[PDB]
Amino acid sequence: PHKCKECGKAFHTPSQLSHHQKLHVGEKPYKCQECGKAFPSNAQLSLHHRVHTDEKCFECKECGKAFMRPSHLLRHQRIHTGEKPHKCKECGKAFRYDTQLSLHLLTHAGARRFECKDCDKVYSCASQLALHQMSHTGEKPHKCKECGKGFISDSHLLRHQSVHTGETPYKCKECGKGFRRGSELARHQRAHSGDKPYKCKECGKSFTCTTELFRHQKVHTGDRPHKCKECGKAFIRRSELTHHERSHSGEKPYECKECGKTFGRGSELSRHQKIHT
DNA sequence: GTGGGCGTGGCACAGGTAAAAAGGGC
DNA sequence: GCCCTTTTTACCTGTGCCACGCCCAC
Ligand SMILES: [Mg+2]
Ligand SMILES: [Zn+2]
Ligand SMILES: [Zn+2]
Ligand SMILES: [Zn+2]
Ligand SMILES: [Zn+2]
Ligand SMILES: [Zn+2]
Ligand SMILES: [Zn+2]
Ligand SMILES: [Zn+2]
Ligand SMILES: [Zn+2]
Ligand SMILES: [Zn+2]
Ligand SMILES: [Zn+2]
Repeated sequence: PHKCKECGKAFHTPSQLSHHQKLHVGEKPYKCQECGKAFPSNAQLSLHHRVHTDEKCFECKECGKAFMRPSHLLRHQRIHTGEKPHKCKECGKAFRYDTQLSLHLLTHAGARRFECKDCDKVYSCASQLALHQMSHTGEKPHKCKECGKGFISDSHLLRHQSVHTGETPYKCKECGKGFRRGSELARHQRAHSGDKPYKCKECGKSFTCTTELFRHQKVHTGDRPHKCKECGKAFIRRSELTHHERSHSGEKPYECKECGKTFGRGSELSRHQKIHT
């Protein structure tokens, strides 16, 4: 047939596009209790909620979000039309937002520069400079009630609550497991299909996501940051050194309940215990 | 032949800044 | 609508758990 609206990937068959559109369904757990439309975050659902309010608003037809001013909606719609109406009058490069062009202008001469007093950061307006300057005074206005940790925004504070709640709203339809982030469900669903889009130029191995590719590459790079102060051996990961440190005291903290043998790391004990079972 | 030390794979994850995107006085 | 302000999401990379393949001691 053709492609998808959300992702846009071509499809040989219609049944392939439909079995693919169903993957978006798991990524959007915030469903409107009045019309069913679903969204990846409560913030975005709240944008959609305005269509059910008697107050005027301006809905985008293509994804059901609405705004309190027509100018907001029209600017927003450029995400769908792909228009880049703000052109650098000097080098010609085109951007979707005036805010993007403003930042880009610092790369050319004569821009208005908002330089940090205390480091080499520079910004295009005072509000951005001001927000950055909080990182020098240490002010983090949004504080977590459970642990006290401070955050730059209520969004970041919201996101961090996952450590206390364990909530996993993003559900896999094939196996049922839940995830804290839609991006991890996406990665998980790539693992189901063997869809490994990130490839290592040196050996060719493919991975489902950037972080697994990145750590893998350290084997080729020799990048072993954790060094043992006692014997000088280096490792890729903090927890190998941690286990190595143990190797020095000879502490085998894992013992088999059935036969009494002891092990240095839990995955040797765990492997050992399937000999019984 | 077997089992376990060893390094690294697979996985679900946090929290930082960069970037995108919504908000608003007039 | 301009001109920013303010909020929300993307991108990045280190993390610890157990699993897996390799290999040598036994
Ligand atoms: Mg400076
Ligand atoms: Zn799609
Ligand atoms: Zn609705
Ligand atoms: Zn839209
Ligand atoms: Zn330019
Ligand atoms: Zn600074
Ligand atoms: Zn907390
Ligand atoms: Zn699954
Ligand atoms: Zn490689
Ligand atoms: Zn050592
Ligand atoms: Zn045992």
